[PDB]
Order: sequence, then C-alpha cells, then structure tokens
Amino acid sequence: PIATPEVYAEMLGQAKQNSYAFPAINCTSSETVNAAIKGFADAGSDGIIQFSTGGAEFGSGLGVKDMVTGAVALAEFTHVIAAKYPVNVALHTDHCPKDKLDSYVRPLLAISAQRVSKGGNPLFQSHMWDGSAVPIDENLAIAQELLKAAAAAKIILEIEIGVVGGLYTSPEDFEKTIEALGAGEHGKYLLAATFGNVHGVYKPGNVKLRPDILAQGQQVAAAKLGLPADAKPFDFVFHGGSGSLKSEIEEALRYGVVKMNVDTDTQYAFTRPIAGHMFTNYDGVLKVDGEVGVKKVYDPRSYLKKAEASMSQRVVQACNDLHCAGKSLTHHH
Amino acid sequence: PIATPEVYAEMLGQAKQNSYAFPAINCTSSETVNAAIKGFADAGSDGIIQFSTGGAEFGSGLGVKDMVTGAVALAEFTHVIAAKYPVNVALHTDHCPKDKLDSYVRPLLAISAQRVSKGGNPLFQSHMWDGSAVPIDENLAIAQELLKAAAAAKIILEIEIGVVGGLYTSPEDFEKTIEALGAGEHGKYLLAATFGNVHGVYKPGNVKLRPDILAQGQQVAAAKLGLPADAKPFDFVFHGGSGSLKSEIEEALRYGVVKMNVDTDTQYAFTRPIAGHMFTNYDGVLKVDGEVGVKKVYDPRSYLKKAEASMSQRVVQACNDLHCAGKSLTHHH
Amino acid sequence: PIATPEVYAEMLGQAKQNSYAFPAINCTSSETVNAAIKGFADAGSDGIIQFSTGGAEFGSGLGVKDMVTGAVALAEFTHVIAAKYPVNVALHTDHCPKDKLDSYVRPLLAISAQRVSKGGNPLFQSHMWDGSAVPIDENLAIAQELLKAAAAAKIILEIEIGVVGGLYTSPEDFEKTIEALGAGEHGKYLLAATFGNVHGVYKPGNVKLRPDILAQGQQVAAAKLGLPADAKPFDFVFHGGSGSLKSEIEEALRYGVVKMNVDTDTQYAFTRPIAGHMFTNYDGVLKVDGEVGVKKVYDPRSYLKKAEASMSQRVVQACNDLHCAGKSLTHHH
Amino acid sequence: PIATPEVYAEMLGQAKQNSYAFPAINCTSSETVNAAIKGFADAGSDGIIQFSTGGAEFGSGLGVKDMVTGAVALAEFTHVIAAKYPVNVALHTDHCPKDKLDSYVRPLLAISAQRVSKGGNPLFQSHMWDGSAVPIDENLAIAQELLKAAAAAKIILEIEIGVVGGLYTSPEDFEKTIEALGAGEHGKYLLAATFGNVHGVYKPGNVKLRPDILAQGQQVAAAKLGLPADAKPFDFVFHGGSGSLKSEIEEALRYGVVKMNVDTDTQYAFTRPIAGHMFTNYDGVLKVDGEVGVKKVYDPRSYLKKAEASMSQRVVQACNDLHCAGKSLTHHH
Ligand code: NA
Ligand code: NA
Ligand code: NA
Ligand code: NA
Ligand SMILES: [Zn+2]
Ligand SMILES: [Zn+2]
Ligand SMILES: [Zn+2]
Ligand SMILES: [Zn+2]
Ligand SMILES: [Zn+2]
Ligand SMILES: [Zn+2]
Ligand SMILES: [Zn+2]
Ligand SMILES: [Zn+2]
Repeated sequence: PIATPEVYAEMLGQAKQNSYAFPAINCTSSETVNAAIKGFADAGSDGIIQFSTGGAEFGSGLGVKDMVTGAVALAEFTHVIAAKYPVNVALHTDHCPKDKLDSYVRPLLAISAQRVSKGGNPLFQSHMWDGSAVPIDENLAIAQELLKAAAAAKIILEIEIGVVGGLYTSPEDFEKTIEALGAGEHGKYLLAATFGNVHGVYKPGNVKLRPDILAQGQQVAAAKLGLPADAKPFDFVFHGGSGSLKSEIEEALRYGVVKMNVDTDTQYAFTRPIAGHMFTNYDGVLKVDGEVGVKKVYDPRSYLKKAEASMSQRVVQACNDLHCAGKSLTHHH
Repeated sequence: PIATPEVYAEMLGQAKQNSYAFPAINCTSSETVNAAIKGFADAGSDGIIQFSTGGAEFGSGLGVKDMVTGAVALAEFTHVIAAKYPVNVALHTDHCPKDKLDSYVRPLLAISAQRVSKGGNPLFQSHMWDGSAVPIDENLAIAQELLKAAAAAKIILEIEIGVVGGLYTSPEDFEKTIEALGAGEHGKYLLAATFGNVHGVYKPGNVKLRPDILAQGQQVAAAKLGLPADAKPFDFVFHGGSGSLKSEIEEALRYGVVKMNVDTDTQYAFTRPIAGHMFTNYDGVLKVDGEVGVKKVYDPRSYLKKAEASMSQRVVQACNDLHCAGKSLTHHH
Repeated sequence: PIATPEVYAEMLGQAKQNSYAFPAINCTSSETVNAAIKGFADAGSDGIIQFSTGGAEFGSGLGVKDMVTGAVALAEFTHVIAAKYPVNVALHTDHCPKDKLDSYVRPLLAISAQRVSKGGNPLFQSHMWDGSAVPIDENLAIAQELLKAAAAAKIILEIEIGVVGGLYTSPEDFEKTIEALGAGEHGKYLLAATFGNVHGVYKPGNVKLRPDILAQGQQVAAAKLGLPADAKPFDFVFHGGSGSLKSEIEEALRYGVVKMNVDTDTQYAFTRPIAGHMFTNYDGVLKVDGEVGVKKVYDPRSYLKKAEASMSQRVVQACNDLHCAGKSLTHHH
Repeated sequence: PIATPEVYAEMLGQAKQNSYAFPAINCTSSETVNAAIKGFADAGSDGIIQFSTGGAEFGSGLGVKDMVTGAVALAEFTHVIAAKYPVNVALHTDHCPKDKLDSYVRPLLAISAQRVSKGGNPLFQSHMWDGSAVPIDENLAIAQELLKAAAAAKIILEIEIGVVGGLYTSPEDFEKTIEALGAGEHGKYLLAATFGNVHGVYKPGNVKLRPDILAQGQQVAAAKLGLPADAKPFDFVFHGGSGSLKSEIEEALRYGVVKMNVDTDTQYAFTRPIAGHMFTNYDGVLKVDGEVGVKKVYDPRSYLKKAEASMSQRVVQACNDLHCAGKSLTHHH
C-alpha cells in the first residue's frame, strides 16, 4: 500500500533505531514507478519514490511542462499501483529551491492540506525544501514555517544544509538547525546534511565523502539537547547515493542516515537493456533496405519490460546495501 | 479536458454528420498518453486514448500484471493530464473477448457505475466488447446486456462483428445488429464491422480492404429501419488503421467510420528516435573500455522526450488524415 | 588469370561485337580485390579491377600515401590471386587528371614499358587519362602522346571528353577525337564520353542520362571515317554506373558501351554486413560493463568475410546487368 | 625495407644481446599489413609481420581458400610497401602442424629456395614448424630436416616444444632440442618453449605464466653446451602475447625472449573504431526509412583508415612494451 503518515513515521523510526535506511528512487514515469515498487517488493522492503522538479515536468508531458501537474498525475498513478503490493511505498518530492516553492512544494502542500481537512491522508508523505543556496538563517526561517504547514498536513519535511555537488556542513549550521526546529517534537523532519556528496556517477577517487561530519553533527545536537554523547537526534538523508562504496554507505548508516537517494544508477539500469535491444534488433527497430521493420521489437513494451526488470534489480541491490531488505513493516516473509 | 459523456456523444455525432473520424491511439504508459494528447492538441483536435488488455497489463507493472489495475492507474494519470489541455480527450478500452469480460470490462463498468451513482462521470467513456470469436447471436446477446449496463453508466459500447486479422462482415450480421440493438435509441454503440482490416503494418498489396462492405451495411440497416437509401444508421470503427492508404481512409469515412484505431504506426514513431539515440550515443549509454558512460544520455528523459515528440507528430498526421484536425469542439483556434 | 594484352583486346572486341560490357570495379584492398574477382568467377565472366588515385593512396597505407606504391602493391597482390581463377581479370587505373600524370600514370607506364622491353607483359592492361578539365585540343594532344606510349607497352588508353558530375559531350569533340586518334589503328583506346553521368547514388529523377549522345557520337565518327551509318567506331566507357536503371544500361550497351564503372554500389554491398555485424555483436566488438569482448566477433575476418561475399554478390549482379555473365573467354561452363 | 636474411639475423642477435624483443604481428590483409608496418615505423622499430594458416587462407579470398596463394599474395604486397619505410620488416609464417607442412611451409620453402638459387633472397625470412602435438623425438626429427632446408634458403626456423592453450615445457625437451639442433651453428632457430601461454585475451587470474621455465631451459642448455651458468643459448618466442602483464613481459625478456606474438590485441584495436563508426553513422551506413544512406561514410576507406591508425597505435605500444622502440637497425632518429 501507499505508506500512511503513521506507517511512514514508523518506517523512519525503525530504520533509525536499527541503523538501516530506505532507498529513495527518483522516478519519472509509469514504467520507472513500476520498476521501483517491484524492486521494493522483490526485496521484501518498504521504500520511497521521489519526483524531482525536472522529473515532474517530464511527467506532465512536453505539452504541459508543469511541475504540480506531473507530480500529481504520477502520484495518482502510484496510489493505484501501490495498493496491489504488500510493502509500504512513501511518496516524496526532491530538491525544491526558493524560487520554485510557489510552483511546486506550496501548491502540493495545499492539495494535501485539503485532503486532510476532509479526513483523508496527504497525497505525498514528505516534501523537500532545499534552501542550501541561501544563508542558513533564511533557510531555517523558511524551514520553520514549512515544517508547521507540513506537520499539520501529516507530512514530513526534508531540508538541506550544505550544497550537493554535481561541500561539507558546518558545526554552527547543525546547532542552528536544532535550535530552530527542535528534534521532532514540533514535527518530524529529515536533514540532508552534506558531507562531500555529489549527484552523478564518477570513477573512484573523485568523490570524497566525509561521514565523520554526520557523526559530529549528532554529537553537536546531543550536547545542545543535553542528551548522552551517543544520541542521534537527526534523521539524515544521503544525497547522491549512486556510485558510492559499500564501506561509505555502512559508515553513513551508523551515524543516522535513514534515507539514501538513488537516481543515476537506476537510470543506467533502466537504459542499459534498451540500448542492447536496439543494437541486437537494429533491422527490426529500423526500416532498412526497403523493409518495414518488425513490430514485435519496435513495440515499446518489448524493450520497456526489460528496462523495468533491470531497474527493479538495481533497486533490490539498493535495499540490500542499505539493510532494509527483508524488513518491510507488513512482515510478508 | 477529459470528454464528458455528453461531449463524447457530441464529438461522435459531429464526426458522423460531417464525414470525419477521430484517431483512437493505443497507449501503454505516461509517456505514450502524453504523446497522444499533445498530438491531438497540436492538431487542434479532439481524440481518443485506448488501452488494450496487454497495454493495461503492461501499465500495471511486471509485479502486478492485472488489467483492471493498469487501466485504472493509467486512466487516473490521464484525467490529471487532460485537464491541462484545451481539447477533449475520451478514454476507451480496446478488444475484450468473452473470457476476459469478468476481469476487464465488467469490473471497469462497475467502477464507473458507482461514480455515476454518486453524481459523477464514468472513468472511461467507452468500452469494447469483442465477441467476434463467438457466434453472432451469442455476440449480440452479450452486447445487448452490456449496452444496457454501459448506457446506464453514461458509457458508449463498441462491438465487433467479423474478425480483424493479424475477414468480411456478412449482410445478415448487419441486420441482426440493428434488430438486437436498434440505432442508438437504446444507448449509443460503435460498430467495428470488419472489411479486410488487419492489425499490423505490411507492404502494399498484402492487406485487401473492401470498404463497399460498410456501404452495404448502411444500406441494409437503412432498409431495415425504413430510412432513405443514403442514411447511415451505424457509427463504424476502423481497426488496424496503421499502414492504410489515404484513398482507403477516405472511402471508409464516406461510409460512416467515426473512429480509426492506430497502434503500430505510433509504436514505430515512438521507438524510432530511441533507436537513433542509442546508436549515436553508443559510448554514452554503454560503459565501454573501462569508462563510466554519460549520464546526460542514459537519463531516460533524454531519449523518451524524443520518443514522445515523434509519436505526437504521427498523431497529428492521423488527425489530418481523418479530417478531425482543427475541429475540436472547444473551438480554440 | 590476369588478362594478357591480347586477351584484353579480344575481350573488348567481343563485348563490342555482341553489344555487352564488362564491369570495372573500383577496389582499394586485398579484400575488395578478392570480392571483385570471386564475383566475376561466380558469374562465369571476365572483368576489370580498377584503382583510383584515392584508392591507390589508401592501398599504400597512411604511412606512405603514394599512388604509385599503392597501385603497384595492389597490382602485385592481384597477379597472384587472379592466377587461381579460370576467368580473365584486367587491371586498370581510374581518373588521372593533368597534375597527377607525373605521379601516377606516367610512372606506371614506365614500369610496364620496362617489363615489355624484357619480353614480359605490362603490369596494368589499361590506364585512364582524364583530361576533361582542360580544353579539348589540349586533352587530345596529351592523349595522342599517351596513346603512343601506352600502345608500345601493350596497354589500352581510356580518355574522357565531357565531365562526370558528383555534363554532355559535344559533336565537335567526337569529331576531334577521331581526327586526333583514329579508330584503333594507332592503338586501341576507350572513350568515356559523358552523357549525364554522375559519380554516386541518388534517388530516381535526379540523374538525367541522355544515351542518344553516344548514338550521335557513333554516327558522327562513322560519317568522318566514311563508314555505314550503323557503324560503331568508338568503344565507350559508362562512368558512374551505380544506381542506374536497367533500361538506361540497355540503351548504353546498344550504342557501344563496353566498360561500365562500378564503385558506390559495391561500397554499400561491402559495408552493409559489417554494419549489421557490429550491431548484432555490439557486446562482443565492444568491451562493455567490465567485460573483455568476444574475440571470435572482433576478429576482422569474421565481418570481412561477410563484406567480401556481399560485394561479390553485387559484382555478379553487375555481370548479369551488363550481359557479360556466362561469356568469359576461357569457356569454363 | 624488407629485412634481408643478414639484417634479420642481426636484428635477433641485437635483441638477444640487449634483452629486448620484437613484436610479431598477425596480419590478414593489405590494411592490417599497412597498420603493422606504420606501427613499427612510428615506434622507430624493426618488426615482424606473420601470417597464420587461417590468415593466409583468408588472404587468398573465399574463391580460392589456399594457404600458399594467400601467403604469397600478401608477401608480394608487403615487399612493395616495406620498401617505402626506413625500418626493417621481416616476414614470417605462424603455426604449421604436421598435416599442413605439405600445403604451407614446404611449398613456401621451395619458392624461396628457387629465389636463392638465382641469387636472390627468400620471400619469407622465417617459417614456423609447430610440432607440439607430436612426440618430442618426432617433432625434432622433422625440425632437424626443416632446419637444414631453411638455412640453405637463408631462412630462420621457429619450432615449438609444449602446447599453447586457447602447458609447460619439460627439462628433457630442452636437452633434446640442443642435442638435435645445436645452438645456431647448424642454422639459426627460434624456440617457442611454452610456459603457460594461451592464445586470446582473458580477465586477470586466468592465464598463469611461469617464466622461470625459460630460465631453467637456458640453464639446462648452458650446462649441456659446457657454457657459463648465465649463458642464454636459446632465442625464445613468447606466444599469446596479448593481454599479458608488463611484469610478465619483463621477466620473459630477461630469459631470452626475442619475439613476442601479438594478434588478439591488434584485432581489437583494428575493429574498435569500425564498431564506433557504424553506430555513430548508423543512418549513413544503412539505407533507412526510404533514404539512400551516405556514401562518404559507407565508403570502406572511411572506417578502414580509422581501423588502420588504431591498430598502428597498438603496435607502437607493443614496441615500447618489448623495448625495441627507437632501436631500428637503420638508425633513423
Ligand atoms: Na553519486
Ligand atoms: Na494495419
Ligand atoms: Na552513379
Ligand atoms: Na594471450
Ligand atoms: Zn539530491
Ligand atoms: Zn518480520
Ligand atoms: Zn483492433
Ligand atoms: Zn471552431
Ligand atoms: Zn568515373
Ligand atoms: Zn563458351
Ligand atoms: Zn601462437
Ligand atoms: Zn641509433
């Protein structure tokens, strides 16, 4: 099913308590949503499907190019599909900067607020406010008001301090975050504290992650809140998960990462069999030498099924890397 | 917008009165729905989006493989998208044989009946009962009861007499159809009377259409109903529209075809630029010689945008071939 | 075997007498020479292999880029190969303009003159002087001296009046040609009289051949020589044979074409299976996703055999189009 | 130039004295010969071009399939080309087993014997007798008689003890070899003593070379001949050079390898740009959607130039790996 707000909060609480995380898979279409959910199910895992501003625009079609329309249309599709799977699927929106709040996150929040006010559940279960490009005090001022609105609509807010490339979060930024927002008692929030994360996939030695930054952030927060030195007040989000080393993922989990974003690696997994299909069927997908091609290989389903299955396999890998495989809160073993 | 039942009936009535038709485009995904609607809009045309049993299964994902789920999920997606376009978009389900009625058309009819009963409109605006594989009397017995159910849910029923290859309808089949169902006064129905139609795309000289069969059917019905010899009591559906000659389409329109199904040709249009993208970007969509590929070309949006635009262009062509271009009932000129 | 000068003159005389012609296939390599000769043999035909200035440069390798070296090296290769086939194979050099005579045709003539002077046969059996870019009187002045040199080395000279595109020869050019060179009694020559010929392959309606120009040339020559009106004093060469219509080839044969040059069409035939091989074996000819490819498909012989066989088939087609198939002067039936 | 017998013996003597080796590149065509020689020249190196039984068959064309014809034709081509380069190029024939001696090595030896007897030099400068599949005494009986014949024709004989995969030579095989053949004073020979060599290219950890076997062989021979313990009486040949580690090549050189065979790696280098050309020019090398392709990209020279240049680069790499780069005996610096 779609995760209810209660189930999603329980998911994140269980992940945090047990030092595992969920994949948050960027999707752009019916096929990619289907691939992501089948991946979670095949892994016996709960999971998160997320739409970026660009993914939502793409989802709305070239004739519309509207983020809200694409996100709503894909979310409505996902609600129907997720009802047919035993695992819990949460819907999220990815990076929304200041100049897009009025045309993405705010209108979507309003849609969920009206669903709530009629006794229903929100359309999305979390939204990202990415204020990393503005000064920390402005970022957290916007965050504080968005958190109030999100919590009232039964929605978790993700925020970002530090910039994701494709830098490293400061100790005072961690302190300000706890001061402005508390530690969940004013509404749950997820913190994308950057620690050398880069969007994309590069050769080894390029990306230089420093997970100790997350460890330091937990200690700074714990001290601020008068908690024991081993407390983990933040629920962290790991951006740019694709291409990461196993050892890097493990250390991040130990310091309270509960959500790792995946996009590039699932993109490659989706496209790879499509590429192979076109080459081995070159004289079927092209009308060559006066021939009329071969419908059974230019039928989009023929290669998109393969794309879907391949992307699902990569999502299974993500669930095993993040140690959420076999841990769905529905307990279908 | 999505066509209301009233708008759809007006669409079909206007097409019939003016000897034009609408394309009915088989879709399987968010991208193909988007491509079809943008095609209608670019042509200033109303149009029909249809889901086959296989398309619906595909739409539901490999983890579900359920026709109702796929059709509902894609229909809900389409409702959100179509609201953002000035033209009217009707939703239809394609060939449903006897052994699939209980798992496709009937449950979908029930969903729409419950929407109606609450003061709303049906989810789909037409459904196809394909009884061509059973004897004519059984076909029309099922048709009569389905027509009553469809009409009560504000839905138009498409039926088929004769088999689509990939044969030719008999005069007594036309007579029985009018006798069993009337001429619209017991609920509007569309008649796929086959006249040599074949699903697929072949070289010229293979497919042998006989449009005079449709002309004969109108005359047989007109005589049965005591109407003038030039009356056209049937609203015909032209299956297997892809690969057809212009001259063949024109003659069919003259005899009362109001809906022409397109699938194969839009499949080729969708896939063609994807094939081209994979070849010209071979070293970006594949990780070759120890390199890591190029994310900006293995991002599914990069080639799927091209696929969408190409399929839209083919849909524009269909609207101009069928003479519905520039005739949308919203009159946005 | 390689055609002796006596056999080559007999070949051309027989073709002329019987209104057929030989293909002259442009070759650039051991593989293409092999493909051309196997084509002649499979057709039971004699034939001509020709090297252009660019083909000879290519044959000499990127480290040399010398026309004489490439032509000699490929000719020596061809002498060994042709000895193993029952049919007669003549060697020719293609278009040599004024500024390349000193670095192509003249040095090659000198090589053959020294072979002759020792009691052997020439290395090449014909050479082309292409003087079409200079005024007719200069063209024929050079032709007259080259003809004397060629004949003394047992070599036939091909000349060109009119330009091949990628225009139409004048009546006075035909008259001057007979006046300057005679009709074979001062040494045999072949005349590339252009009649709308274009190098390359285009869609129909582009290239506009006028074979009546050749008919007029024969009549002009016949009148000059005091011969009957149906005499054919010229042995014509048809440049740009690829892409030509059957009807066009037939008319040209009737007017005395004895040699038709083929290049573009044999190029496509050679490359086509190589293209197919790369696509269907994409993951064998490329090291993909950390794999090491597949030696049995990146072995050049694997696709070059296919290229060779395909080009041979196109050469067989040329022999049947030109009506030299089954007519080799060795009579191996 | 082509290596004279005197120059080739000097080449091998210099390599041995200075612990370097020459690449022996398997070639099959005018293009691959051209690529190999340009590689040697670009490296300022002497080198060896070799034809296998299969390469020679391929060189003779599908219409002939005769090893002697292909080897002679390619050798004659190579004689013309090599005269235009400052470096010395030796011609060799690769593995010839017992049942092919009468149809490859023996007839080629006879051709060279007749050239010698007229005061010329041999066509090939070395021939391989591969008797590894027969018992050692039979192998060396055949070797002894072939060595006498080869030496009399100014040709060096390569022999093989041990089998190349795609095993390890025994101490008594080394002893028998010196006893039967001496150490050069009855004619120079090259010894392919196998030490775990495999033809082909595999992932690391598969091929398990044991160069100490060569070291042991030199010591066994030195003791037999009453030479100092550090003497190297054998000139070794390293089969299956492609895919080898640098460290492995270095150790083999120290123990007296003077010739390393390369085939698989130059095959990949040749094919790789052809593959790339076909993909990026897919709509030029194929006639697609009613178009006629693009002659400038289906011209075989367009991709074969790229193939030639790429293979030359790999040959340069081989000269630097084997430490013969910059050491050509013509001293063109
Ligand atoms: Na990344
Ligand atoms: Na069709
Ligand atoms: Na042409
Ligand atoms: Na190897
Ligand atoms: Zn991110
Ligand atoms: Zn459990
Ligand atoms: Zn149909
Ligand atoms: Zn209007
Ligand atoms: Zn020409
Ligand atoms: Zn005969
Ligand atoms: Zn070997
Ligand atoms: Zn030097």
